[PDB]
Amino acid sequence: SSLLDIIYQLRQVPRWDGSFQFEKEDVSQHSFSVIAISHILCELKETLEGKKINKEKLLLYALYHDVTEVVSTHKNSLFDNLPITLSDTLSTILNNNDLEIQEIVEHADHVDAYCKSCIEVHRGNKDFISIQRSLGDKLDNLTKEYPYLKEFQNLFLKDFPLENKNY
Amino acid sequence: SSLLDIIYQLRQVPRWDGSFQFEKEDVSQHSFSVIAISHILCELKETLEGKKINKEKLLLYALYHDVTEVVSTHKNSLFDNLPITLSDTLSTILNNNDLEIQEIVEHADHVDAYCKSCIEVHRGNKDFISIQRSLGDKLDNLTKEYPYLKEFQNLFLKDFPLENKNY
Ligand SMILES: [Mg+2]
Ligand SMILES: [Mg+2]
Repeated sequence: SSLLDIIYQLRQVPRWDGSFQFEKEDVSQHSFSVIAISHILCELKETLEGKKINKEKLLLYALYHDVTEVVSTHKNSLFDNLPITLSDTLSTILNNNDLEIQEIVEHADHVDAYCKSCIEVHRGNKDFISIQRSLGDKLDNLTKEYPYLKEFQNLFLKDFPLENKNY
Repeated sequence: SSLLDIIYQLRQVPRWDGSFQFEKEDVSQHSFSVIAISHILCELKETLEGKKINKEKLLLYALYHDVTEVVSTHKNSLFDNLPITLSDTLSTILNNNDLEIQEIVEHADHVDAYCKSCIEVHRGNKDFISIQRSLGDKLDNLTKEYPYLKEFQNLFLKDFPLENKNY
């Protein structure tokens, strides 16, 4: 199985190609943030909409949401010699039809892109100012239709990144 | 809350300090791999030991297993303005007493360190040969006591990284 190789190969897939970055990020760093953001968004959505979401399937889907970018950058070798318990879980993630999980991860993906733009602008990267504005405007519109995104915005995105890191 | 800031700040925490690396890895890349390895190990352990493990708590624990390294490198600002649903989940991860989850993540942590050594040696880094041998010897001993680690070894660690990436 090439599954473990693909997990580490994601470090070789860059993002934001064509734009100058003070910090070049890869898909593994991006997917790490999307997992964490997906879980936070899901907890907020659970309380606001009065529900419980299966966070196992959500976190696993966010974990592999850009796994196809090892081929197409930014499916038969995965299951080779793979046991039935791993192939079933991998098939459920790869052939997901849970629209709510897809929506949360898509929102988390947009939040991460906006966070990346905030960090670059914070570093002094004027080339990301227009990217931050477009991603921020689209995010503001999403907060009008998804209350859990507005809650996330009020909790973290009002001062990001932190002025003084007092942990 | 500094939670989101800390998630991205983990990119600034290096690993393997004092050793030459062809690819300097950070804690976010490392934690991404540990999450994926923890889930794979858990599925194998479930089938071999005849059980079901709560993968939500496992994945979340692996997600934040090195979150304390934003201060100590390689707790009151986290809960500031944090809602009760997020503080409870964060407290459960930070104050975990599930010994099985801790053991799986500790094993996944050792597997990732060995995988990193394999990649560096594969790149041609002779300085990681002795590290790979020590990590490999300790892993071989663990396979004698934990059958799910031996299964993982047979599935992925016999040819890692892949000679020819045929995806
Ligand atoms: Mg993505
Ligand atoms: Mg670790």
